[PDB]
Amino acid sequence: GAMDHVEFGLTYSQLMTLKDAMLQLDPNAKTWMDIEGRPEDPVEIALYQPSSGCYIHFFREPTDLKQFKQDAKYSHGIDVTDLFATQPGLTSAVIDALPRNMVITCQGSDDIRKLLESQGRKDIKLIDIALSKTDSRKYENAVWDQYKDLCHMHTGVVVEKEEITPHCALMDCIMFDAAVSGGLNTSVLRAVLPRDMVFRTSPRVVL
RNA sequence: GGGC
RNA sequence: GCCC
Ligand SMILES: [Mn+2]
Ligand SMILES: [Zn+2]
Repeated sequence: GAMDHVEFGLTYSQLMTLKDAMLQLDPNAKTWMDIEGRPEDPVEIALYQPSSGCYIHFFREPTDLKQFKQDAKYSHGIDVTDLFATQPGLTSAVIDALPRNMVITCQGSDDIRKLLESQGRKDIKLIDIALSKTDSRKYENAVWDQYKDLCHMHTGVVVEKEEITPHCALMDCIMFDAAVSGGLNTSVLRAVLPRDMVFRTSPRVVL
């Protein structure tokens, strides 16, 4: 609305906690970013630094629910009911807190660039690895094998017709890095954001 | 050819 | 199916 004037989706307390958590990100380490959903209506966001194993991973409820269902069928297969408990404002807050002039690597930078441009972050530099589907997803199976427990959102059947493994923003980052590095390391990853920041947590009585 |  |  024209009479609605809200600066942040998050409280100062939570913005301060986000600021501190994001000190785990190295401003100069290789950093992957991927999203599921349209750049103007993202539903899953991931950033990944292989050098430390740190990742940022969170979700967002879509506005265009009709487009979402169509995108789910052909790409991400995310159940929309699973996106209810998400934190609003988190996409903007994370992006706003990214280091100035950060270099982010991605596969098909067009959508990532639009999202970042829409958040006023034209200072961020983007490296596009511009691989084929085949080359970019060489380690798809090995990544899912090792890290499936890190995302449970992709339960829908995704079609290409032929059925395919759903696209996860987090698994994508990890497998794209594996492709470029020419191998997948066995290593335990670390979530940068606290769980209660990403999802609504826990009532002992209804009403 | 990419992306969802 | 929609986007570049
Ligand atoms: Mn992508
Ligand atoms: Zn996922």
